[PDB]
Amino acid sequence: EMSLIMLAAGNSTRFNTKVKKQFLRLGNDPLWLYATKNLSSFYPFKKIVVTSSNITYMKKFTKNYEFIEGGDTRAESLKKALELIDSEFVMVSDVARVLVSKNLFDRLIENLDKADCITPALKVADTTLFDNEALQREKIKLIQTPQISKTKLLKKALDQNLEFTDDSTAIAAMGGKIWFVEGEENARKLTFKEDLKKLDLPTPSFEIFTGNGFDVHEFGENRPLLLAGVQIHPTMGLKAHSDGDVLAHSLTDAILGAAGLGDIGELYPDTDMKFKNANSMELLKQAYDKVREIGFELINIDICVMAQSPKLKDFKQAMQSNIAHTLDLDEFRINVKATTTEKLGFIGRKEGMAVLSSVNLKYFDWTR
Amino acid sequence: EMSLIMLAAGNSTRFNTKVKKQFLRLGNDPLWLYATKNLSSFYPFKKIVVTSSNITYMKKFTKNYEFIEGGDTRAESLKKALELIDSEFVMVSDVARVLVSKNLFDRLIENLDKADCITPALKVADTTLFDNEALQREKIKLIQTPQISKTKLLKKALDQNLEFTDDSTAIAAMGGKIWFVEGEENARKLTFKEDLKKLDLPTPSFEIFTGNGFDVHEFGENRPLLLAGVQIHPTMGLKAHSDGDVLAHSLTDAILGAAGLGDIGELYPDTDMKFKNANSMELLKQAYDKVREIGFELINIDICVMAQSPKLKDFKQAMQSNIAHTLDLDEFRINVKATTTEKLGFIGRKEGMAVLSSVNLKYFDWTR
Amino acid sequence: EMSLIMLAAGNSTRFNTKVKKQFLRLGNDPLWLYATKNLSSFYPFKKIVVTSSNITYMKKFTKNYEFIEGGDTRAESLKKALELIDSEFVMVSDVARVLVSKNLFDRLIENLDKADCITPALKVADTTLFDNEALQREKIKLIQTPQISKTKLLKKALDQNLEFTDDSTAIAAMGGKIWFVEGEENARKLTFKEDLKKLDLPTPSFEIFTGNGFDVHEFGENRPLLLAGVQIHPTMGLKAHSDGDVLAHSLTDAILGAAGLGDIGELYPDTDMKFKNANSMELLKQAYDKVREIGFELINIDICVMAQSPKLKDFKQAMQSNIAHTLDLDEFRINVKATTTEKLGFIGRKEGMAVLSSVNLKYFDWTR
Amino acid sequence: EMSLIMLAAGNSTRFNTKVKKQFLRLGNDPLWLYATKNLSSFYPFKKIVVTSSNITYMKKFTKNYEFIEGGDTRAESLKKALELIDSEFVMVSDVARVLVSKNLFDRLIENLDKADCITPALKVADTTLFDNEALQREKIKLIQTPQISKTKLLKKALDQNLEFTDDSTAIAAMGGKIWFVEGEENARKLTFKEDLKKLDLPTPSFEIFTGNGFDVHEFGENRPLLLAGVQIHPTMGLKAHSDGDVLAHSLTDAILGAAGLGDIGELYPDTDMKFKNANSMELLKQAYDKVREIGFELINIDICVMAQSPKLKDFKQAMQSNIAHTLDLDEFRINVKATTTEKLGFIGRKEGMAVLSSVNLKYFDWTR
Ligand SMILES: Nc1ccn([C@@H]2O[C@H](COP(=O)(O)O)[C@@H](O)[C@H]2O)c(=O)n1
Ligand SMILES: Nc1ccn([C@@H]2O[C@H](COP(=O)(O)O)[C@@H](O)[C@H]2O)c(=O)n1
Ligand SMILES: Nc1ccn([C@@H]2O[C@H](COP(=O)(O)O)[C@@H](O)[C@H]2O)c(=O)n1
Ligand SMILES: Nc1ccn([C@@H]2O[C@H](COP(=O)(O)O)[C@@H](O)[C@H]2O)c(=O)n1
Ligand SMILES: Nc1ccn([C@@H]2O[C@H](COP(=O)(O)O)[C@@H](O)[C@H]2O)c(=O)n1
Ligand SMILES: Nc1ccn([C@@H]2O[C@H](COP(=O)(O)O)[C@@H](O)[C@H]2O)c(=O)n1
Ligand SMILES: Nc1ccn([C@@H]2O[C@H](COP(=O)(O)O)[C@@H](O)[C@H]2O)c(=O)n1
Ligand SMILES: Nc1ccn([C@@H]2O[C@H](COP(=O)(O)O)[C@@H](O)[C@H]2O)c(=O)n1
Ligand SMILES: CC(C)=CCC/C(C)=C/COP(=O)(O)OP(=O)(O)O
Ligand SMILES: [Zn+2]
Ligand SMILES: [Zn+2]
Ligand SMILES: [Zn+2]
Ligand SMILES: [Zn+2]
Repeated sequence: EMSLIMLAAGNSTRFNTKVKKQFLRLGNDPLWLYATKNLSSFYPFKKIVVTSSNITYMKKFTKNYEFIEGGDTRAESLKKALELIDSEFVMVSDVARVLVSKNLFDRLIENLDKADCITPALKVADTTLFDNEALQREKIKLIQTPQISKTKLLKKALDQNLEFTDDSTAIAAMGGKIWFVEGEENARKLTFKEDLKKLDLPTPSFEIFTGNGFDVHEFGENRPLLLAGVQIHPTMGLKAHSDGDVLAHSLTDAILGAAGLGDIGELYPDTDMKFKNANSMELLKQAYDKVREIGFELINIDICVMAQSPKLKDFKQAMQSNIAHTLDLDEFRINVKATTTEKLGFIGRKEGMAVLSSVNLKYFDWTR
Repeated sequence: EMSLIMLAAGNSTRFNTKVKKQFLRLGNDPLWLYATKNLSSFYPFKKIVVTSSNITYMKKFTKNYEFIEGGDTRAESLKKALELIDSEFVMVSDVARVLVSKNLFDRLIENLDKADCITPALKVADTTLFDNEALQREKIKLIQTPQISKTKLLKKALDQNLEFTDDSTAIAAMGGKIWFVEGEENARKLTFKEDLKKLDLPTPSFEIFTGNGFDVHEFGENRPLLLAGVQIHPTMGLKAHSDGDVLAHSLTDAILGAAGLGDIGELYPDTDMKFKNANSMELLKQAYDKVREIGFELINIDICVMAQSPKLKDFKQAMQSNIAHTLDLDEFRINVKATTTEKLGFIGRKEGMAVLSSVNLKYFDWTR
Repeated sequence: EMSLIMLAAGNSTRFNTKVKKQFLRLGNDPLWLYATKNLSSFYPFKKIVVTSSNITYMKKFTKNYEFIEGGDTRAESLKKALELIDSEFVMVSDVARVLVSKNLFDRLIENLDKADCITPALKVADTTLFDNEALQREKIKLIQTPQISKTKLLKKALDQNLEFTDDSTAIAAMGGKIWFVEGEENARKLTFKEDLKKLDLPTPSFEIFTGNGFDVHEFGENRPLLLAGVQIHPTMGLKAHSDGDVLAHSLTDAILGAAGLGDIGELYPDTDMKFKNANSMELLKQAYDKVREIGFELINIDICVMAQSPKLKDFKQAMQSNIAHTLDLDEFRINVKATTTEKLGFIGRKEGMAVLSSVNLKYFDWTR
Repeated sequence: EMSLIMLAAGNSTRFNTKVKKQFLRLGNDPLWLYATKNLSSFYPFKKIVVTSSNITYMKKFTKNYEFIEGGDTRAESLKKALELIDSEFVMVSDVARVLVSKNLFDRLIENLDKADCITPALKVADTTLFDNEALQREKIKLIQTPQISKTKLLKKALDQNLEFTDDSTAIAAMGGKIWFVEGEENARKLTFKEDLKKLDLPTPSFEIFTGNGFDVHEFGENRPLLLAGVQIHPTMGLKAHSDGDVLAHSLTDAILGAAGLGDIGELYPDTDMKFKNANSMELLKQAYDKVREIGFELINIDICVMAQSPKLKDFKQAMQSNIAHTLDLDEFRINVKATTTEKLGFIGRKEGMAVLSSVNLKYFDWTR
């Protein structure tokens, strides 16, 4: 009997960009789940645990695994996770190590009894420099994952010290015995931008996601009217909680809703007002930065500004242009339309204005 | 002179799932039309007739063929269809037999005069058991399609008896003579889930379909407020015709509209009220079940609830969660936003509430 | 030192259809930019100039190149463009010549000094007929592109005469010396429909574009009510500026907005009224004709007609059918829903009606 | 009723190298037969005639076609060939035009009655120069093949004049009417080295051919002993008919025998002695030049020199080296062994010496 831990928590700008690597799309599945799915196919684990910096989101993708909140470091994470494990044995692995082959798994498990922790390793044939200083290459081992370990010893191995980079050194530094099985190129750890092209990773699925956004604001506030952060009119201002950009909030909602990241108020509520100031376009940027973190990319934006006045004709290239700049996309993907309601309803009576945004999101093309 | 009948009517849960197999997408075309297109390329038929359990829908896909309503059985269907045929000869084929090669067609037609009905057949080299009891394998024939038959004889062959599974046995059981041309693996009949991977079928096109949905309901009804079938508030009910779920009807429309299946009222009208009760979420399920039958699958849902009150914040994970369950999709594909209209208009005055749904549908990935 | 001119202006129905060929999608990039990108990768040009019949649109795709308005002919265009060039040398090329290989470029530039203009050429081994009359095939040269020319001489070569088809004959007809480097099949000029399948062109990207459309019209005009150009009711007309088709204008906006071509008023404004008459469905056709010109194609239309009356039930197949005909798409891609607002708001009070359109556009599949 | 002529005669160093292009291997078949096979699949021709500069060789490849000896020119060839044709119609084609598609054939034959000769043609979109001088490109036609012609008129069309490059101009120059069907890129004429990579030609089959060679010469001739044209010994000469190189003749036979080109005496007989002089290595070169002409290339040579004396040890790198140079191959492909017969038999008694050559030939890799 043996359980599995997938360590998928933390986050750092090594690989990273604006997009977390556990959230890269390989097929329909995000990396973290792709990896967990792959390992989980190999063996009936008594329990599967996944460490996370994003439990609530992660959870919306499956019901199969127990999720435990990550720690400050890999070991910290792993300790926390082990406390949920009662099987005699445990197999721990990095999600970043996506394409671990069944072959290698069989090699690990066929040596289950020889020592206290079992590990893939590879030799090094190149001149190795530790700090611009030569090292005897034959004595080097590159250590991979998964690693199978006796639960009881691993829990104890991490009672005090939490600086260990892998299970093997942890078990080792407590007197335990280590068994080195030959590793493989498929077990590489996705750490740098450059690594992506070095792995036979499935390119992301072609699904496109839609989002809508609707927002209303009351007229009659003596300040400038800002839409997509372009100044439309010096006094015909909107009675808002921020700088009053109905366009920008409408669009924000649409971008969020497409990513299943709620709506604008779940992020930037009217109750707390460090948002009193609020440059809405910046709030929009930040909204998109969240969508980008979970592996999404805007295809296009279509906006429809419902307002009886003022005539937004002259300002429409300026609005499209500013969105493009803020959200960092080519100008052609942005389109701002406008319409009166022919004097009908609150919009037509001039009580306020509304904006209707429409968006499509694709999964980030990580093939550069 | 020779006409063509494509038998594409009926329906049964042999292959089936929630999706009719004539509606599977192979390229841009649904199976039934893909198959009819393929056969129709091979020969200038005087008339092409397609039997259907879905004329009105089927018709929206071409203007080339005459459609006749199907019968209770294959023969029943075929009789009905022959009554539209005046050419001396007729070629009948199952749509389910998609990839019939030009080669085999040439073999059929090059033997047009030798007998009364001409048919593909294959021998069997395996031990064959009729009812767990061995049968002399050499005496067996697996009969395929198309089959060319002399119209006059086929019409007569089906005057009384309608139990016949293919044209050959029908012509045969009336004294007529049958000619067996060698069949092929491409002429296989798509009957079971498992068959799909046994055929070199073109994978479905990557087109995504959009849908919008808008619905309004009046406030002031002393009962609970249900949205996506989650109870929001015990008394602030909506004045509806059913349980009053504006969300669920708005979403229903969007799912229907994306599939070109009309709107909610074309299915579930306010006139007839066996819908007086009406659990709207179940009506939604049923709506989706129609969309699924014609080869579609939801990518994502984005909903925007326009309501001045109550504050739906606390209930948004519960709404998303319930939709996911009802429509049987992963939770991450559902997003429910909400907005007041800042006291403006009927929504803002609290007269009623509106919901705006946005959806994308992809063609069903039948590669499992 | 050497600058680059990409000639991408003009337009004619040689290749053409309803779609301009510089706007065909090869990867994410339109042809003109794909081609300019390819050449621009080969050498650090001091200045890159692109000639255009569409500057404003073209500009929304990059910030890298200087765009100058095209002339009536290729030479006219080229003269205009040279006036922006101060480098000693210039390389001119047709955008239509998309896949020009690095190899051939190296051949051009490695012969930079031998003469006044350097050009790819190919021999002809077939019987050649000039006007059904045989010509000595060995004496023929098919002239390609790019061509490198000494700026000063090319400017002068086009001072008077502007009938020249390529740089070489222009330089030649002024006494200058021409150097013929062997051309290639990749440097072919995309001129006819048939040429597409003769080039290894990257198929278009799979991105889908969304568009929304909203339009309102006031009731109480004694004439017929036209929606999608189907007559709904003989007297319950809308107070419009044209024939009053709210559906058709709503849809027009959506189709435009998806293509980033603004909104309906940017095309067909209420100020000028040669649109007084206005058959809106024809205006819609024309709108789509613009979207088609820039490489887009409708996947589907979903429309939601907000109107308290009249009951549009009986007319919904007729509306879908008429749109299909006007926009020239299969009937199944069109869906018209309708909803009252349960007597609430201006719509529900019967003051006017609104329509909400939703659309998805894909890039034109030029593989036929 | 219609017959086919494949013109495969003549030869020139346009494409050519050391290898005739009708003899290039595409699959197992040489080009000429590959092409004839392709056209012959398309239609039951009453008679198939192939013109040849190599009847006797050509004949060893099939029994299906009538072969007639070629003329000095293409027309000369074609006249000669027509005299074997009695069908009303004839289709003539260049073998060099290998991959003519069924599609295009159907286009030719579906216009069989409209005029006197029917021909594929393509337009030209490039600037065309006739003798460095511009020509109105729209008036140009590139003429392809096949061409269908009325036999009677074609025979007459070539009664006097034989300078015509294709059937169309010949029929035309006699008043007959010409019909131009659109041609294709697959109908290109393989004329230049460079053309090969422009056609989707099947790469040659992987068959290897073996050859053996045995030759004996009597000792006791007061001159130098030459083997592979290296001087072995100043006086121990062989009593030959030429310079006496037993090695070189043995190897010649082996190279010929592998190519089914007979033996050395069929080329260079002892009766005629302009071979009295005879530098055998040059005769060997020439032998290989024949093998090269019919599409073959040496993989390796293994030679075994049976001689009781002299000891050839010191001269074996020099022999291998000289063969390599003569036959123009890398040195590693040549190996010369030697053996006495331990004083037994004529060899061992020193009456003469024998040489046994072994060779493998592959088909020329025309992919450069
Ligand atoms: N605090 C941390 C740090 C890393 N990890 C995971 O451990 C694996 C290996 O860690 P590093 O990539 O940081 O070396 C990664 O897949 C990462 O997601 C974790 O679960 N908790
Ligand atoms: N009925 C409503 C209206 C608004 N809200 C929330 O309040 C936020 C701010 O709403 P307004 O912009 O309409 O003031 C929204 O983003 C939404 O999260 C809600 O939860 N229920
Ligand atoms: N009542 C029926 C039953 C079957 N059929 C068609 O006949 C073909 C063969 O029938 P079975 O698959 O039911 O044997 C199928 O393509 C099916 O669509 C029909 O047109 N009408
Ligand atoms: N103007 C209208 C309004 C509604 N309807 C139909 O009536 C149905 C119910 O509409 P309400 O939900 O607006 O009462 C809709 O689904 C639509 O089919 C219509 O056909 N014409
Ligand atoms: N007036 C014109 C005509 C053609 N051109 C460009 O010159 C190139 C070659 O011209 P033609 O295709 O018209 O021969 C094309 O890529 C076309 O876009 C231009 O830039 N201005
Ligand atoms: N506030 C507004 C309202 C309308 N417009 C423009 O006026 C045009 C006609 O608007 P109506 O249909 O609302 O009269 C729209 O297409 C839009 O270009 C605008 O520029 N600013
Ligand atoms: N004397 C000749 C010259 C050419 N030909 C054939 O005619 C075809 C076209 O001729 P050219 O390639 O010489 O133009 C070639 O396939 C060539 O083999 C012939 O059969 N007799
Ligand atoms: N004429 C000869 C005969 C033999 N030899 C060499 O002497 C070796 C032994 O030859 P026997 O086996 O014929 O005695 C051969 O392998 C060959 O290298 C030679 O170099 N010249
Ligand atoms: C698709 C969408 C969101 C359409 C909005 C159009 C609409 C129903 C306006 C209501 O009018 P109103 O509330 O301003 O009328 P009044 O305030 O006079 O009652
Ligand atoms: Zn707001
Ligand atoms: Zn409702
Ligand atoms: Zn309008
Ligand atoms: Zn000899």
